[PDB]
Amino acid sequence: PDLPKLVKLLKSSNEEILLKALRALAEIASGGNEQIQAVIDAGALPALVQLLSSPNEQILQEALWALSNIASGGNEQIQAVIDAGALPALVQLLSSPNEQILQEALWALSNIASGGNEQIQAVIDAGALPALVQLLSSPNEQILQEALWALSNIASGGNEQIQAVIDAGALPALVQLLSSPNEQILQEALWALSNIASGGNEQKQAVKEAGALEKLEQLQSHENEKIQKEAQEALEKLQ
Repeated sequence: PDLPKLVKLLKSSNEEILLKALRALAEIASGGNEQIQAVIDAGALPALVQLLSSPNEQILQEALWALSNIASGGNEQIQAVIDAGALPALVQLLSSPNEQILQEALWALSNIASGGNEQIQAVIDAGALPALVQLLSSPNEQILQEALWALSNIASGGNEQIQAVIDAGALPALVQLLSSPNEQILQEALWALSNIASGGNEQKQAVKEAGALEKLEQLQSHENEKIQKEAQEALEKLQ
């Protein structure tokens, strides 16, 4: 196969040869879950990461594309990326001026964040809990959206898991963002809270402290039918 032979370029200096072998891994990365595993062993996980710290936008834009695909693999596959050193790197991209870089960089993070329990706990320990919370209060809606993926994903498991998001300070963050004239956010925010308020007596009470108690009550009389149902079902859970 041309898996390793293609990776060698990533290390090479020749730009023409590097770039040419910077998109390939991508097209192949998104060739199916089973294919995602082939890329890992191939030795592209680290190679791509190294590109994260590159000036050339064309290079980064690609590095994130290929990395994102692999990040959208299976539970085990995703772990491979976490055990490569792309965690303390991809996150750094979040704090970038370029819109494209931050855009793709976020996608890769969201894809990974959407892992299993053990996988999620790994992200929390890394220290990306608060770092994401701050993003919630950003002007660029594009970044704000993806920012919800991670948070939500993190609170998509056992009660304890959901706690990691509460301790960070998502309770209030969601309560504020909830008050937005945007429909994309009005739903996203809810998707998170609703998930956090789906635990036990300890998890529920934690939500009451937030403030959604109102945002959920007001939604009861919303235009959208689906949103009206989710709000009602979510409210009853609190009571």
